[PDB]
Amino acid sequence: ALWQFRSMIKCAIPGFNNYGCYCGLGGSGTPVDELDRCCETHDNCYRDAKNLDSCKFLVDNPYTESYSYSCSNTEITCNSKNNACEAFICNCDRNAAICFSKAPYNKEHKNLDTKKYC
Ligand SMILES: C[C@H](CCC(=O)NCC(=O)O)[C@H]1CC[C@H]2[C@@H]3[C@H](O)C[C@@H]4C[C@H](O)CC[C@]4(C)[C@H]3CC[C@]12C
Ligand SMILES: [Ca+2]
Ligand SMILES: [Ca+2]
Ligand SMILES: [Ca+2]
Ligand SMILES: [Cl-]
Repeated sequence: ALWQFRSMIKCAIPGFNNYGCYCGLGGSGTPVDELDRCCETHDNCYRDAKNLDSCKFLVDNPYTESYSYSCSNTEITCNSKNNACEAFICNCDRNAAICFSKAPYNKEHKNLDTKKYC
């Protein structure tokens, strides 16, 4: 779920506002940087989750789906007991948290004017 995703991210990056063209609700145009590509990819991963013919989320939003995950040394692990739909969402969140961690944060992209540059 969305609240879990927040903690998963803090687990991958020990110690939020919109960013780029895709880090926020929705998104448009082209990603501005690597971190913004991490979000677009996440956006697209959720998009694929909805397309799963076997999965149907509450309010058609994957962010409502709660799964089970653990965190060791900044290492994220999705519980294998998660159902297929939950596993798919957990992995989208996981890859994104890792994608974020190894990505640069360009202050000039925080709260970007998506109406102009996206
Ligand atoms: C982990 C990164 C980086 C944070 C950061 O570097 N802050 C300043 C600093 O301390 O250096 C942040 C940048 C924009 C954030 C995203 C945006 O705030 C949009 C959205 C907000 C939701 O609460 C969580 C998911 C989601 C999709 C956030 C995931 C975390 C992101 C991708
Ligand atoms: Ca988005
Ligand atoms: Ca359902
Ligand atoms: Ca669930
Ligand atoms: Cl469901």
